[PDB]
Parts: sequence; structure tokens; C-alpha cells
Amino acid sequence: SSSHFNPDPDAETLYKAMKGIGTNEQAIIDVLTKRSNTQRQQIAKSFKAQFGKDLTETLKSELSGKFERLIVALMYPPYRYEAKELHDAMKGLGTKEGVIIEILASRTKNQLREIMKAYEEDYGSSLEEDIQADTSGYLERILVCLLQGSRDDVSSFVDPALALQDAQDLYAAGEKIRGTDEMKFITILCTRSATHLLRVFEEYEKIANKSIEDSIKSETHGSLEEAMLTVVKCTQNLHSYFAERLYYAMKGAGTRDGTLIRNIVSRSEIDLNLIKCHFKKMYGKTLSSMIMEDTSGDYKNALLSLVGSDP
Ligand SMILES: [Ca+2]
Repeated sequence: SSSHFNPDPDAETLYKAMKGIGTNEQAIIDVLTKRSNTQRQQIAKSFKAQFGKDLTETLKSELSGKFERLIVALMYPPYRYEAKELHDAMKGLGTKEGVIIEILASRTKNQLREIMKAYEEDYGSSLEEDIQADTSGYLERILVCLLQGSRDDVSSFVDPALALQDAQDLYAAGEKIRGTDEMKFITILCTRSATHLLRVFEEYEKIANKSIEDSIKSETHGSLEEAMLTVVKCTQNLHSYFAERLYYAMKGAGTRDGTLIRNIVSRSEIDLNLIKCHFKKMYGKTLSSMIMEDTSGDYKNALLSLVGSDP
């Protein structure tokens, strides 16, 4: 699709869709959900050159509700999008700790470096400093650690002696009776590579006769538990993590639309095809069927256009 692209006609379609009295929402869906993010940026530039207004600001004014949130989300470049989500998680009343955990645990070091740069450019403060001020306790420690390198950019070579020592230390940390040693869990889970951690989880099972997930579930609670389990799930299979995130955004009463939007939008050009496959395998139904059950209107139709064919 990106073999060679003139954005001008698409910009004109959007102009006609919003100009005057009445809004053609379907024409907005047909352009923005069928073009790539980079093509959208070209469309935005053409729109401003031709018509003198910023496309995103125009979209924010012309549209409302969930449909507006989704369409505007599509207009953010990668990394800047996550920076906006993280800012929104902290700037309001309360902290949306779940948003922060998801992004920090599921992104790679190099992705996080880009998100950190975008966050400082757009909001004039350091992401790490804002997290330090807005969170506390052990949650604060793991989140800061995930940003503070927490690298791997790995090999396939794991040090077997260190993997065994890490597993021994995790076991010992769980076994202390007047307070789990949370810092030992945090350091190993946040500073070791994914490949090393997979071996640690294997060794931990042999030593402890308990899965690492069940140990975390019995030894921790609340946000710290969520954060640890998220690191574990992302290490084992990232695509499966995102499927589960989407499932729980929709399961039961109501919808966590913020979570649905963010995960579909941010994964749309990376692994949404694998997420769809994993969703089917894990839950015995398609992603689209749950979206159809939980959402309505132009919002629903835009989500389904993005997801694409889902037999
Ligand atoms: Ca629901």
C-alpha cells in the first residue's frame, strides 16, 4: 500500500466530510482506518497546507465520544502516542497505574527510549521524574527500574550459574516469614533479559515446586502483583499478553474503552494479526465477536475496520 502515495485526495475527502453542516463519519472511517500511521501523517500535512487548519484539532472539534477518542488516537505517531497515554494516566484525578504498568512492561528498551524522549518534548518534564513523584512504595521501584535501562538487547546465551542463583534467590525471598523480600523479585524481574528470565522460571519450578505466577499471586497483592505478573506474561509471550488485555477490557459489565482503544491502535501495525490468532486459541471466539457485543455505532465500525477480517 505504501509503494507510492499521494495524500492530497484523502485530505480533500476528510475536508468534505467535515465542512459545512453535517458530518460524514463513514468517510472519516474509510480514510483513516484504511491508511497506515505514516500515511495519516502525510494526510495531516496535506490537510494543513490546503485548508489551513490542523487535522487532529479539527477532528477533536468535529467529533465526540468514544469515536473521537479512537480517531484521534490513530492520528498520533508511535511513541508520541504512548507518551500521551502515560501523561493522561498521571495528569488527572487519581493515577491510572494499570496504563503505566502495561506500557512500561510490554515495550522494549529501545521503544521506551523513544517514548521517554517524546514525553519530555511534548510535556516538558522527565517521565521518570513524574513517575517518581506520582507513585510510591514497591510499585514505584519496579516502574522506575523498567525505565532505568532494564535492558537485554540480548543474546541466546544464558549464564546457567547465574540463572540458578536467581531462581534460588527468588525462592528464598518468597520463603521469609515476616515479609516477602519484594526488592529481590523486583531486581531480577526488571534487570535480567527475557531469555535469562525464561530459564530462571524453569529453574524456579524445579526448586520450588510452584510456578512463578502462583508464587507472585500468593506473595503479593494489588498494583505490585499486577506489575510482576505483567512482566512475567510479557516475557513468556507478548502477543498472548495483548490478547488477554483486550479480553479483560471487554469481559463482564461495561467496557474499559481506553484499554481497548490503546491496545488495538498501538499494536495495529506490529502484531494485531497474531493477537487475533491468540485470542481465538485462548478464548474459543474471535476478537471481533466481543467487540460487536460490547461496542456500538461509529466507534464499533471504526474498531472493526481496523481489526479487519476475523473469521
Ligand atoms: Ca463488557
